[PDB]
Amino acid sequence: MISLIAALAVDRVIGMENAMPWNLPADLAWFKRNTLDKPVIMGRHTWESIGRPLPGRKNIILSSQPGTDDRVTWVKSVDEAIAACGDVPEIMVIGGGRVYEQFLPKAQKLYLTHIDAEVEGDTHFPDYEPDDWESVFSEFHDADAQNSHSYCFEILERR
Ligand SMILES: NC(=O)C1=CN([C@@H]2O[C@H](COP(=O)(O)OP(=O)(O)OC[C@H]3O[C@@H](n4cnc5c(N)ncnc54)[C@H](OP(=O)(O)O)[C@@H]3O)[C@@H](O)[C@H]2O)C=CC1
Ligand SMILES: C[C@H]1CCc2c(N)nc(N)nc2C1
Ligand SMILES: [Ca+2]
Ligand SMILES: [Ca+2]
Ligand SMILES: [Cl-]
Repeated sequence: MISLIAALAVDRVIGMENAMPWNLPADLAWFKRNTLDKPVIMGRHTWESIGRPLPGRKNIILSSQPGTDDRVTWVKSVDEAIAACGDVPEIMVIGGGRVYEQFLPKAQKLYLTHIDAEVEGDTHFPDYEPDDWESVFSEFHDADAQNSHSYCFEILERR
């Protein structure tokens, strides 16, 4: 099973100048709980954006060029990335926009954080067909002293 996990601001904006411009510790905890002990696939720009390996997860980086860090696994295609995960119950695709576009048709599950934030970005999550996905989990949260926006954690399953 292939899953995508992403935090979406308004208009499906997911990034700006290689950053995710919002401060939501509750999203980092959600991201951590849903990806720990599962292989994570990311594009080279997301690898550079995160800046270091994610502990407790096999890190697989997509790049058309050779790798530049042996603390992680480097791959040159979507099928090679999936193969490098091995026989596991769930693969987590963690970004960015270009990597999401390629794995979306292969994915069975979406873990989305809908953030009520206005962000002028340069990266978007794919324009997924709403008819093809069913909501199986939704939990809304109002902003608090630690999280500057209201946000909703949603899990979608391919119909
Ligand atoms: N809000 C959220 O949940 C998240 C947001 N982001 C944001 O997304 C942005 C990064 O996204 P984006 O710019 O689209 O870049 P990506 O992170 O998707 O990386 C794209 C790079 O990955 C490599 N790649 C992708 N597909 C393949 C393939 N099939 N075969 C070989 N190599 C491949 C290429 O590297 P090369 O050029 O070396 O060939 C390409 O340039 C940042 O702003 C980041 O902050 C990222 C993760 C989560
Ligand atoms: C630290 C970043 C890493 C990538 C990521 C993602 N793919 N999905 C969600 N909901 N949050 C994050 C936080
Ligand atoms: Ca193979
Ligand atoms: Ca807001
Ligand atoms: Cl984490």
